[PDB]
Formats: sequence, structure tokens, C-alpha cells
Amino acid sequence: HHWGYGKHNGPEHWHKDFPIAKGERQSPVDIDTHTAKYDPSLKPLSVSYDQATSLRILNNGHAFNVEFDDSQDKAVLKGGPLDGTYRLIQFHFHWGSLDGQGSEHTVDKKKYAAELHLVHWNTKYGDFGKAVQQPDGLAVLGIFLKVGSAKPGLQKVVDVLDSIKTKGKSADFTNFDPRGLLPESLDYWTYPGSLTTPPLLECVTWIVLKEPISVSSEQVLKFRKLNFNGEGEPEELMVDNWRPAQPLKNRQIKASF
Ligand SMILES: NS(=O)(=O)c1ccc(C(=O)N2CCN(Cc3ccc(F)cc3)CC2)cc1
Ligand SMILES: [Zn+2]
Repeated sequence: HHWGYGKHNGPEHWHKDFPIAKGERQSPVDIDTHTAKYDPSLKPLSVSYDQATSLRILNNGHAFNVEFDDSQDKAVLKGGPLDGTYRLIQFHFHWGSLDGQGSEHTVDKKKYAAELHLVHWNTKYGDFGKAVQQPDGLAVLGIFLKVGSAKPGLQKVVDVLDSIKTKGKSADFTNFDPRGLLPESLDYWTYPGSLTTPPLLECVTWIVLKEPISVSSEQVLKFRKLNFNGEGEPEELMVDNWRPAQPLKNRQIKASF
């Protein structure tokens, strides 16, 4: 793969290697709040992260992933629009070079400074690789970040970034509690979509929280010091690693509230 977020290999180029980029249920999308319809049939979302076991943090050249042990039903997402149990495997963020951009989903065209994605796979499929080949294989919980007060629960992530500055670097990252990254309210919008990076597979039930979390300018500034490049290569700051909104096509966004 040679895809990325640069002028020559960015989102507008992805369709050449990944034709599904122009598919029928691509993500992210703009969430038009006035058109989204309240669905009273939606169940309350269930986020059970008390037994979450984080293991490592990795700079993969596109973002950084905080990985979890998903070999057992520990941290799971269920309820809401979901049927079954989805296991947390990793979380990562997308952010911008400026506070005025960075999120993938937008709300009434508003772009947030960043967006957190907690990725879960449907246990009925056995493993993540098999799950991404199914229309209901993944559930990604998206949370917007705005710049204001610091998020205490995010600081451990911010402080370890120095150790994984470049592509391919990883660091032990145990005992991190993802509950510290959640907003107060679990109200959400949901729609069927896709992974937002190649392979862009149409296997995701998106659940995007209405309430953003606040992070400090210093916290997001640290994200912007990461590198897309590997050690010993020309420095390319890891910023604007977000895909813009895609055509909604034949889909309806439902609201839980
Ligand atoms: N942002 S998002 O939609 O929330 C998201 C969620 C999960 C993932 C994820 O774990 N990888 C998907 C990509 N693959 C690498 C890959 C890339 C291109 C290919 F053709 C095949 C595999 C590693 C696993 C990526 C993005
Ligand atoms: Zn993502």
C-alpha cells in the first residue's frame, strides 16, 4: 500500500487501489441534525469497559493505535442499534493541523478538532479479519474532540507519544482505562458505513456520540508532533489524517434521542 493523506496519495486518490471508495455506504458522512430521525426502537447503548486490558500503543504511519487484549469478552459494546456482542480491539484518533479541522464525521458541516474511534468486532465472526468481511462485522464508537479544558483521562496517552514518534514504533501501554475518554452522555447518531481508511470495507455500524469531549490545546498540540515517516526519514508531521465526508446516498441516520 502507498496510500496516505498527502497531496499525491490522499483520499481523492484512494479509489484507484480501492474502488469501493466510491461505494454505496462509505464513511465518514456529514450528520445533518435536522434530517436525522429519532428512532424510539433503539435500545440504550451498553459500554462495558471495566475489565478492559490495554496492551500496547503503536504508531502505524497513519495514526496511533492503543491496542487491547480481545482474546476474551472483556471490554464490550452492545445494545443501541447492535445485535450481539462487539469486542474492543483498539482505539485511535484522526486530527487536524489546526483546531478548525480534524474530525471525519461532521455535524451540520461543523468540523471538530479531532475524532476518537473505539473499534469493536462482532464476536459471532470469531476474529477481526473475518469480521471486516461482513456487513455487520464492526461497530465503531466515534467521539468528537473540541479544544478547551484538558481531558484528564487522555494525559497518559499524550505522555507516551514521545516514545512512538515515528512509523513502526510501539510502546508498552498496559492498564489504560478507556472509560476516561467518554463524555457524560451516551446519546448518539447511528448509520451503516465503512472503515474510513483503506481497505474502506463496508462493514461498520457507526455509533457517533452527540456530546464531544474537551481536550486542551497542549494535549492536541502533542498529537501534531507525531510523524507519518519512519525514523531517519524527512520529517512529515502527522496532521490532517482524516478522510472528508462522503455521499450519504441511500442511507438514513437515526438518533437515539
Ligand atoms: N478509521 S476506522 O474506520 O475506525 C478503522 C477501524 C479499524 C481499522 C483497522 O484496525 N485496520 C484496517 C486497516 N488494516 C490495514 C489494511 C490497509 C489496507 C488494506 F488494503 C488492507 C489492510 C489494518 C486494520 C482501520 C480503520
Ligand atoms: Zn478511525
